[PDB]
Amino acid sequence: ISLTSIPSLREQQHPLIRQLADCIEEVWHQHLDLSPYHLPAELGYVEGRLEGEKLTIENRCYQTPQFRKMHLELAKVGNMLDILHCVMFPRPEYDLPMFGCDLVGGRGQISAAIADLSPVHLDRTLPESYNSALTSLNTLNFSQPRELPEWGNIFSDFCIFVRPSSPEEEAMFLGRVREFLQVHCQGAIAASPVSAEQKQQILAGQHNYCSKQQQNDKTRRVLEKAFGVDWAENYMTTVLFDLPE
Repeated sequence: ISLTSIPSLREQQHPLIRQLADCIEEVWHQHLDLSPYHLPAELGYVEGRLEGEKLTIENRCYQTPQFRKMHLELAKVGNMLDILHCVMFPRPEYDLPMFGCDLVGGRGQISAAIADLSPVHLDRTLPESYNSALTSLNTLNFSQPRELPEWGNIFSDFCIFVRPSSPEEEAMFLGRVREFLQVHCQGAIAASPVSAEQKQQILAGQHNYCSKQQQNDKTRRVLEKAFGVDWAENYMTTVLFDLPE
């Protein structure tokens, strides 16, 4: 209604987080036709406290003709915790996978980095064009991979889940996230809407992805500790992993 600009949280964050945020937004802008997507005013920028430390959450969302919602979340808890979270939710008329990536860190280290193009079918197949493109990519040599949890059958075979040990690995990870985004943007630009029947299915796959993510994302615990259980529940179901209707 009346707005002030302040600098982005990403300036106070681990450099890989800043670089990824800038990179995600740069690819979005370059390939897609972005409009604002509005969250309730109260939720674009969130301040709280946790063990005396300042908690900050900065949310940025967009939409396109192909994407219902493109969400970039940055969070910071004093200097104990840095988080980047990113999800792209296609419109269910489009046979597109779900792009997601997460970075968790604190203290000049990163403990967890994940990136995927997660399938919208239960069989776990991606479209053909994605398969060729992703398989064509140089296979990357990560030293400290991590095992997906058993609720993680929502992820594709290309999913990357690592703890980056060096800045070489950090750069490898960032490079790969970028490749995923480029392939995904090309995918989106080439997609035609499907029949009202296939859209019913696309809508099941997304529903599956979002419920599994709600049930299991770990930011929940952080949010509960900051704001209580209901606030955290509401945030999980209406901001982070909202059901496609």
